[PDB]
Amino acid sequence: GHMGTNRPLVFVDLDDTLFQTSRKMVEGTPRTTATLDVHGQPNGYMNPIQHSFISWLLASADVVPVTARDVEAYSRVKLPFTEGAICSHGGVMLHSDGSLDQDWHGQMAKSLWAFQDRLPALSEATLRIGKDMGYSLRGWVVEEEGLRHYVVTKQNESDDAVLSKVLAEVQARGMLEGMHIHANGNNLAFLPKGLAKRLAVQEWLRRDAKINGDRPVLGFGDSITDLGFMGLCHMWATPARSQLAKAVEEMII
Amino acid sequence: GHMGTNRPLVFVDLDDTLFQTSRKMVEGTPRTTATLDVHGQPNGYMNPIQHSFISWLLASADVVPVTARDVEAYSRVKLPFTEGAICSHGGVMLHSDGSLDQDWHGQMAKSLWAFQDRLPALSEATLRIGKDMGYSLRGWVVEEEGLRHYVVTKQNESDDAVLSKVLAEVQARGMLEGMHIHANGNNLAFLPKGLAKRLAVQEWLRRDAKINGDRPVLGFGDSITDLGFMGLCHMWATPARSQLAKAVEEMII
Ligand SMILES: [Mg+2]
Ligand SMILES: [Mg+2]
Repeated sequence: GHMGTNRPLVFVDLDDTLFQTSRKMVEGTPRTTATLDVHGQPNGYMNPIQHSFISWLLASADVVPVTARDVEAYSRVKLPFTEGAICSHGGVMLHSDGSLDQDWHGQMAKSLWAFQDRLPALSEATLRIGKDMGYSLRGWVVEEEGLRHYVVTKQNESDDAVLSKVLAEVQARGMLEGMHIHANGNNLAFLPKGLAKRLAVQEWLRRDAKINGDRPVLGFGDSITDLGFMGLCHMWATPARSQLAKAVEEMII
Repeated sequence: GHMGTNRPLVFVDLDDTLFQTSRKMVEGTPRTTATLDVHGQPNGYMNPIQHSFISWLLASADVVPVTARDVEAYSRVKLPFTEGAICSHGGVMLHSDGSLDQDWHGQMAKSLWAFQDRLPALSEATLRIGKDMGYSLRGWVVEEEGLRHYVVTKQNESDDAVLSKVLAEVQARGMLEGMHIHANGNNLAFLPKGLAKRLAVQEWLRRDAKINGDRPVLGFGDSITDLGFMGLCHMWATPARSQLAKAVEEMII
């Protein structure tokens, strides 16, 4: 029979699904502010269709962000999400009021303690292996309170093909066993096995089913690696020009 | 500025996206009737998630079916669509009250007159070429009012790989120039160039923009060939276990 709410539960990626930076839009086109930079100034935008879409979705369903952003960067997202969030590539769950989920934090600490020294070492080596190769990079360890989660690397060349080079080398040098990778645009991330959007979405659904039983689940994402959590949904969706959609277009023809 | 409605326009495939036959569901599982056969008895069903999903979508957005079903077969779909429909693989547009769109019918007649004899000939040959390789098939020409639209072929072996064989031969014998194909499950269709869900959806959007300007457009489909019309949308979506989703899963790994 029916229990709890029967409205859809919608897991949404953030960057390049709901909004994007100025450099990824055509100059001069209408837009509204979706994110702020660390200096408090706008740095991510929605075009009019994007704003209409997320407003409709927020009003029509229970919308849960599923994002690589850490808690601080998620707090600079200026959208009125009301149901909590999954942050830091699945390393963090936030309650609706923004407080940290202590249970998941405990489970994550368990999965990631074997990695706590390797992650700073791997970021150091990558940034050095990058200068060695000759690129002007940057990178850091994403961490949430002491617990270190994953490694991210970006380039300042305006050439995202730089990151594919490095990824090819670190793979050869075998610095990535027991881990998985995310590469989209100017972002290359190295993630421990037990850190994934999929695992957090899996847990979110387990908790939801105790309250609301089986209700429609929809997943929205733009990256190929978003297919991990999207495959847990009844239906999944992608923007027409996303990394994922472009890959699908090449597969059919 | 704003004009008309700003609710999403959602183009939805029907068979295997919103519902399916009994043979495609697990025996005994809960279900509700979505379609009737020609004898008036139920023959397509929604599981509880599917029913919750389409009810939500119909209440939340302007939903337009985009279907291979001809007008008679669409009339056996027992869902309360209120905005009209695209039928017969894009060959037919219906107004909200179910009456035929005369303009599109005129444009289709124009595109398909060079095919009016070839389609019965191609169906005849395919059904004969099928008995020769010895499969027990069946097929016919889909037509609405005299104007012939496309050729469909099915098999009674319970072996959908039979149709891939025939398709390989008719392609070799070159009976399909100037045409395109749809193959999913126990269905193989040969379509003239100017007959496509994409063309009708393209026209539907052109008309909508004169009334409602630019509003979010979402496309839902399960077949690889549904990517034609889905690529005209701002976002597209698919059931997690569709032909399309299965192809995407093989492309990534
Ligand atoms: Mg993203
Ligand atoms: Mg279908």
